[PDB]
Amino acid sequence: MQDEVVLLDFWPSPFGMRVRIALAEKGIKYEYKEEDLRNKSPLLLQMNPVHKKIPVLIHNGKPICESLIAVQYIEEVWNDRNPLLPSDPYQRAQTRFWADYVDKKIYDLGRKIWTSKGEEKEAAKKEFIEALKLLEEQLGDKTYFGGDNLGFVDIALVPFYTWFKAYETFGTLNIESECPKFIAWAKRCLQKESVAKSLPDQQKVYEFIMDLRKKLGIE
Amino acid sequence: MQDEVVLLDFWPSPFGMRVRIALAEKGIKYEYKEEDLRNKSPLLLQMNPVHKKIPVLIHNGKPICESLIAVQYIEEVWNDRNPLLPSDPYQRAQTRFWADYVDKKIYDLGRKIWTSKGEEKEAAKKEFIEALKLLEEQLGDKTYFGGDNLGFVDIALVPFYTWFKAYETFGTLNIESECPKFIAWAKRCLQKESVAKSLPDQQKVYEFIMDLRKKLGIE
Ligand SMILES: N[C@@H](CCC(=O)N[C@@H](CSCc1ccc([N+](=O)[O-])cc1)C(=O)NCC(=O)O)C(=O)O
Ligand SMILES: N[C@@H](CCC(=O)N[C@@H](CSCc1ccc([N+](=O)[O-])cc1)C(=O)NCC(=O)O)C(=O)O
Ligand SMILES: O=[N+](O)c1ccc(CS)cc1
Ligand SMILES: O=[N+](O)c1ccc(CS)cc1
Repeated sequence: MQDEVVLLDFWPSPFGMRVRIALAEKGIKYEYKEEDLRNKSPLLLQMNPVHKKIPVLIHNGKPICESLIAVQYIEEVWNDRNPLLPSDPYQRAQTRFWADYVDKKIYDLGRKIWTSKGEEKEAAKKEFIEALKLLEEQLGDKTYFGGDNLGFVDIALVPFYTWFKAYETFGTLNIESECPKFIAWAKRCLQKESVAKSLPDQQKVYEFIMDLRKKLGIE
Repeated sequence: MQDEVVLLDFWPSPFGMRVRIALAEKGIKYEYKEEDLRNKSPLLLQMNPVHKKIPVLIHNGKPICESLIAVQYIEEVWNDRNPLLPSDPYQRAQTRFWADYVDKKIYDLGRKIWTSKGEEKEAAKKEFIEALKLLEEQLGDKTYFGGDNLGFVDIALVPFYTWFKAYETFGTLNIESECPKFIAWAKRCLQKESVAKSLPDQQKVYEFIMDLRKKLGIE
């Protein structure tokens, strides 16, 4: 079939959700394959020998690893459909900067909130809230980080919203009171079909996180 | 140009070296401005308020932060001069993957060689050599990672060669004997004027590293 797209993923992975969103936004037919990360398939190990991680996008038999790299590949190949990145080089560089920011910070800071204790824990909490505020900043009055439509930064960032109940609980943090504009933005994203069908609810992820506390290192 | 191009950098920085090579490869005249990372300038804090890191490319007064993002911006803007990335989306995705790989581990694996001790040091060293081997294998038969011309992966990676005397010494490993294909590749790169003009000698970097032993956590 005259285009084959397969996604190796694991449902609560925020990195995998980015690729699910980009696929749905582009209206791309694909096959979703769930991995058990305790028992990774020989397919996964062949397709991502370097990192042995999901997500892996497999397009006509060829793998693209690293979620943001896969989203950019999607943008460049499915170029006759909803653009996810700006065409102006400087604007594209800023878009990349903020996706990178999320990609370097939010996952790792979130995990730190619950692997640390005492004053180090409070340091990480402070930094996480500061990160949300900087992003709220960058968003301003816009409907989405992409403007009037979902863009690369929305795709990079909105999956992390699904981990918020876990961050709030295990990291002892009132995100909603501190950052109502961030929350409002994420709920706007959830009004898009491409996002709504790609993301699990906060409650399901929260339960899964407790089920994986040892591997996650809580606390 | 006519175009104002300024690079805020620190001479032994491998990240800064990436941008230096890309500018030189495109034949772009630039002003180089050295930063003291112990006393970051108001200019630096203004241009990179988020990360407060070098390099920062300033093009006509506008900053582009993150070395790989700046290299891509240079490729996209100076698009009528020596291409640094492939035109094919899949090949571009692979170059991004391998640049990301370098950009992940090589700096951090290298440093871990000398921040750790005993049996954990031996692990870091093992993983580091393993990384170089994966890169030698990705290089395969080609003159450069970019083929017959320097490409994005060469730009991303070759700066780390300048830290090799430090890795070898402070990390107690014989890279030249274990990874001779890698070393042969780095020396080919150093024959290119754009690279030679941009990189300090291993000897100068080695001395600097000892001068910054406290800040770098050697060990
Ligand atoms: N940089 C990559 C990051 C992808 C990633 O972290 N993938 C994780 C799953 S989601 C993040 C995650 C990691 C670990 C747990 N856990 O329960 O331990 C849960 C979620 C993975 O495949 N890990 C393989 C492994 O851990 O061996 C990208 O952007 O694609
Ligand atoms: N992700 C960035 C990484 C850039 C980066 O790490 N820059 C370092 C300088 S080179 C890497 C480096 C880091 C630290 C030392 N040292 O001596 O301690 C030397 C070199 C920096 O500005 N650090 C700010 C700081 O240290 O406050 C990129 O790709 O541009
Ligand atoms: O919410 N989810 O975790 C989830 C959503 C959509 C798919 C594609 S079948 C897979 C998982
Ligand atoms: O080798 N170097 O460290 C180095 C080379 C070129 C410049 C631009 S003036 C600055 C530093």
